[PDB]
Amino acid sequence: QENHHVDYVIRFNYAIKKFEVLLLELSEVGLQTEVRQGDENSLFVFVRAASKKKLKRAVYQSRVRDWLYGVRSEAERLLVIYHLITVPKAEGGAGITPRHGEWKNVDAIFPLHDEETNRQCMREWSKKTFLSTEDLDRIRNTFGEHVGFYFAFLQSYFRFLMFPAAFGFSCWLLLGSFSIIYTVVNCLWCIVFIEYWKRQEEDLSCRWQTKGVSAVHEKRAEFKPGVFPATKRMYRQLLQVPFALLAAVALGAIIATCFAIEIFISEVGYLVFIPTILVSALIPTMSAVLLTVATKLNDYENYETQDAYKVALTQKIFVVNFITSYLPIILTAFVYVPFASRIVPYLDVFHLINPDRLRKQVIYFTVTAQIVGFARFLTRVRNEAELEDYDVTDDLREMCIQFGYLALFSPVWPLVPVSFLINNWVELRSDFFKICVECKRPWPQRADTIGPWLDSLGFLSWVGSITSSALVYMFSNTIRCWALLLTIFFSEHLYLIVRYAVRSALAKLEPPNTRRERIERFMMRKRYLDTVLERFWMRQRGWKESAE
Amino acid sequence: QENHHVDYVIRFNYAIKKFEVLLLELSEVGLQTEVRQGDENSLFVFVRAASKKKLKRAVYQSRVRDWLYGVRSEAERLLVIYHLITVPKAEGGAGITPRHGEWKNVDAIFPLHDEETNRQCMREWSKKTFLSTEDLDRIRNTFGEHVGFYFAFLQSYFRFLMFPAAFGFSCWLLLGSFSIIYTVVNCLWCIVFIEYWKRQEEDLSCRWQTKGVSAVHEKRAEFKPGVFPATKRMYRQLLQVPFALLAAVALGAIIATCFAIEIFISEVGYLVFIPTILVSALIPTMSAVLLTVATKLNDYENYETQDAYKVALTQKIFVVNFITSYLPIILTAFVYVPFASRIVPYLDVFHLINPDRLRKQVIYFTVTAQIVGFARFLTRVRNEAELEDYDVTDDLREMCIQFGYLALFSPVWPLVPVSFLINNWVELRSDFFKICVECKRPWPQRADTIGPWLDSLGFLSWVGSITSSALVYMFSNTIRCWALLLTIFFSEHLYLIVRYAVRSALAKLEPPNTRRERIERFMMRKRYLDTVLERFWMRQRGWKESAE
Repeated sequence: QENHHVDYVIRFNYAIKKFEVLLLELSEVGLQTEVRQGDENSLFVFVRAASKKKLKRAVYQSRVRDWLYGVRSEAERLLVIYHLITVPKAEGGAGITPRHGEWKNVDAIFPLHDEETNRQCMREWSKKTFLSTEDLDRIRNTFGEHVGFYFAFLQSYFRFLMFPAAFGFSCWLLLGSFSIIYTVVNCLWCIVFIEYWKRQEEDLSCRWQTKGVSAVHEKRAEFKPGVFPATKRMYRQLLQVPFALLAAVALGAIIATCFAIEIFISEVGYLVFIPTILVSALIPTMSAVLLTVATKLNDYENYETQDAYKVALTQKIFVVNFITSYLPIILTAFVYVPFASRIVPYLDVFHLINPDRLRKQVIYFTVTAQIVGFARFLTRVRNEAELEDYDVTDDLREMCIQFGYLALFSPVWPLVPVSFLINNWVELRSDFFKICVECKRPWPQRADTIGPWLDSLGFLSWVGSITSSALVYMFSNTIRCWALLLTIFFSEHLYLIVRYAVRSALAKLEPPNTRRERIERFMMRKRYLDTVLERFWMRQRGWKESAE
Repeated sequence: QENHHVDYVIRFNYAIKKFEVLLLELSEVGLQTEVRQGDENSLFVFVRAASKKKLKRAVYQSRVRDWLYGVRSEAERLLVIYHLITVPKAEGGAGITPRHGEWKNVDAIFPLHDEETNRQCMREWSKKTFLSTEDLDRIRNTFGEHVGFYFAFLQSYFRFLMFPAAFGFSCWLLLGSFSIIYTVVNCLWCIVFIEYWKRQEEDLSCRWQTKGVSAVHEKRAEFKPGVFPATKRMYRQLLQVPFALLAAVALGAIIATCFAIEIFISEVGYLVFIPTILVSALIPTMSAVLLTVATKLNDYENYETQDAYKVALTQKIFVVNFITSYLPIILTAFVYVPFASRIVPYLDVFHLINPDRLRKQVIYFTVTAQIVGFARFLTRVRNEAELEDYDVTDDLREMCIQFGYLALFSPVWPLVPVSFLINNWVELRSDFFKICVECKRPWPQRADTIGPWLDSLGFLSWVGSITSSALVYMFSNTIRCWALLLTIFFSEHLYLIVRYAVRSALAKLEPPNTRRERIERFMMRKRYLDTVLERFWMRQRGWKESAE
């Protein structure tokens, strides 16, 4: 092979006492090592399995640890070799955390790329537009299941987006804006997509046998106690509400400043809405500053398990997304357009608004940022050791933003899904090229779900049936506030019924890899079972005596 | 023993050909039989285990069938003997359905009472007022777990009812009717009781090892195909909406007739509201006629499994309970009192209403029906074979009615919980005396939950936060309809948040029999695990060569 059978490579930063304990702990478990020179201040330890008699023991111990928790190619061997380095010494072997405690001089451990499979996949998918189900299994036998779930989800979202893009173009030549047919169909689409993906997840976790790995909770190495009381965390978790209430006011001031400068320009053609465009093209910069504060606040709260840090980070990213993406449109649909006679004499300092202003705001906030934003072995190992590290959490955030724009403010302008579909099609195979050229290879982490991002998509539908049903009343064709509060009531309690009726009609249809596992488990059980198989009573002793 | 080691007794109604196949199928599996004369047209077949070598085989086969589905005293032996008679011939033995197909001449099979334990329990509990946790385990080692769950639930409900009874008496000497403090506290009590019982169920199913028996689905013998298409059932399931819409109109006509006769009596002291009292004391009679129609409609829909017939019957009983119990008070709180100037000149035929009429309606509907409604072996076997059969589904229906009155209409009159607590205390040990004197003994059926009745109690809280927050606005101190529809919105969406905050604070507190099973499973796993445990690479062959 082009790699020299190297399973992993460990980078050790620099004295010669922390190196011998590393080599001893790697040689205690069965691993063969080889030491070479790093870049300029480090050493490289290449690690593979020592013999064929120890790889079988490692595979058997990992299967025992899987079977004891209810869970029971290249990406299986790399997984059972990675569990021989980092799993603690009582359970598995050598317990090497990367750099937190007693291992501060280890920088990172990482596997090596295989350029032949990456070249023979990026060529055969350069013009295909839709990956087959035998193509998703090659983004699983390399990179594991945590990457395959993400790629399958993005392809299913692109396949479902073609219906609002083709229905909102026909609801723009024939019906216009603020329609009831488009609002009802768009609200049903958001229910059907989520309830369809929730069973595609069970299908895909029955196909790739990772059915119950969500309950095996890992433990963070950056936890600092060991026990930490659950009330000292519930007081550090209250620094989120002044952060949210301060960010909301700091954005409302900027949006009111744009509303004042547009009035001052309009008093003294298309250059009137320049202070809105220059704010709408600058939100991905001012939303990447609040995420660093959210990350510092999430690291301050001192979580113990790894599957709680991710839920806290997702919940903190959702609030920043809401504040910086949907508050500039909520503040001009419910506060500024229906109250434009008690606000405009206040915002017109140095004294000198139809519902089309809302349509122009939706156009400028879902288009502008997209238009603006468009020997030989030891050398390549040193090149691969200097690349960045990949994550899927920066590409599902943009998907959640797009889904919120579809669920909330789509009746205002029905060419929002066409504008999202064109942008999704231009950069289709761009995150694959990112993951096998300009990043380093991730260890084959297993997964069961795309994560807690599926719980933020169900919130944004419930809000949408309120918001998109208070616009169709307010701006189609005197507001008459009781009819608005009756429309909101009946729309929300009809959403809650249609979601129940859709959720229980998709539970009867079984996908083809759940039926195969059900038949196999039934056959195993019914094959195991058939291999297994005082003077009152002395009156009728025998069978034929009782019948006589 | 006083019983002659009789495990079961089978009643066979009458020619002599259907008897020999019964005795042969009972003797194929290992069971000793003895035949005696029945009452006047039947025979009695007494059945016990044949030897000590076959009871062990039956216990082992029942444990194998439990372990293959994830589940793994007197009430264990009776359970494994009952599974040797009715379980189909491919899995267990002899497949005797009581009377549906090929066994039409078998009337019933039933075990015998033990009068010594029933006498020594009904005496030691005749003055105790609260059963200990070593007393619920004697209503489990006899009668099984399906009866013990019911008795534990009723005792927990009686223990929680003492707080609204003591708080609504203090909100009647000091604050009166239609209060905000009483409405908020009463709405929080209904959340805390349900979320507390939902973890007491997990505690009790970890104590009595029946943790996962809800997934083992049984099969109805009255199913008539074998397959039945799932769309011929979904058209028979649409005969429920004309039944409901006809029962509602047939009750609204009667309530309007009472409203007319009260006006006609009042025109021409306490005898004015006689046509309401005589309707409020007659609802348990006219609600036992609609349940027979609901039972016929539920048997017409042809369900296959036993755990779907029960959910359909509970859902059909809930609608009849709603229509006949809360519609006479909804029709006089939202239709008749605020519109008493456009209705009273219509209901006053032969021409000749404060908010205290609503208080009198709640008084007459939660009090009146309660005040108005207050040798030697072969002889006792023939006496026990003529008693009725017991069920727990006629005593949880009255509990669900009482909980709906507490959740919905309690701010109108705060002596509703005192009136329920007095009635619950007068007849405390009355369903135990019913189950061991005037019924026959049930076979020890296992259980995991009280059933789908816990899903009707969560609906009645969600409705209550609407209803009990539209009365406090409407009748305390011009209705001003936008303020009513704003009160309903904020009350419902505050209920949905407080229920989430209570549900996730009770998940951290673990009851003492869940921790013991967690520690035991952890110790078993950590006891099983510790018993288990090319010129590039030939440069540094060995451990100490790499460190040098």
